[PDB]
Amino acid sequence: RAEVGLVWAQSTSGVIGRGGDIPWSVPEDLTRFKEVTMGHTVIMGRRTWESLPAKVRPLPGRRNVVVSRRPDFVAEGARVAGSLEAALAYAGSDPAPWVIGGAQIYLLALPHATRCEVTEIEIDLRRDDDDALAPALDDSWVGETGEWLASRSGLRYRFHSYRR
Ligand SMILES: NC(=O)C1=CN([C@@H]2O[C@H](COP(=O)(O)OP(=O)(O)OC[C@H]3O[C@@H](n4cnc5c(N)ncnc54)[C@H](OP(=O)(O)O)[C@@H]3O)[C@@H](O)[C@H]2O)C=CC1
Ligand SMILES: CCOc1ccc(OCC)c(NCc2cnc3nc(N)nc(N)c3c2C)c1
Repeated sequence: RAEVGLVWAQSTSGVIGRGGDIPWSVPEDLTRFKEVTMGHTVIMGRRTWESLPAKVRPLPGRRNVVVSRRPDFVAEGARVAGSLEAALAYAGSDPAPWVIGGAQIYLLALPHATRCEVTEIEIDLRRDDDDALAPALDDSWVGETGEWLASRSGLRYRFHSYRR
């Protein structure tokens, strides 16, 4: 009944995070992310929660769920869950909960997911051993890809939407 989605931005090289942060600024991607997730449950790993800017934590108008192995973790204004299955239970009757990162939580959620919304960013980031990486999609997914677009930031980006 519920369609579980994943939403992320990556470099063409597959990087989603570096130094505990996102290593670009593409406002158009932030706009997309906001539009995808407004009004829905958003599920995220503990590190992603801690990486959010304090002026958007918890994310407004969304039910925030934070996944940790530590049931005692305190996340003000969010629900803490000990597994993806527990996180999805907190979504309740939300028809389209979203998993919003990071690398570890995407891999946990991927086998439950039926939708992925991906932003690809043309930025010269050579992937390093400590980088947080995007999940790889297999042949079960079918996608449509939008045109490359020029950002007001100067970078080129494009949107992909995958379903199965
Ligand atoms: N470009 C993008 O679209 C986005 C990028 N980011 C970036 O990604 C990075 C964060 O990713 P990552 O470091 O992988 O961290 P995650 O956000 O995936 O958080 C990982 C944490 O999740 C919990 N966890 C992992 N596996 C399990 C499990 N099996 N059961 C219960 N809890 C589990 C643990 O919390 P605990 O240690 O408390 O037990 C672990 O430390 C940052 O750089 C961030 O900026 C984040 C979101 C989107
Ligand atoms: C509702 C506002 O959300 C955010 C605002 C600003 C932010 O950082 C500023 C440096 C945010 N950071 C996390 C974040 C940023 N961009 C993203 N882009 C995409 N496409 N998907 C995400 N999951 C995703 C996430 C989780 C999220």
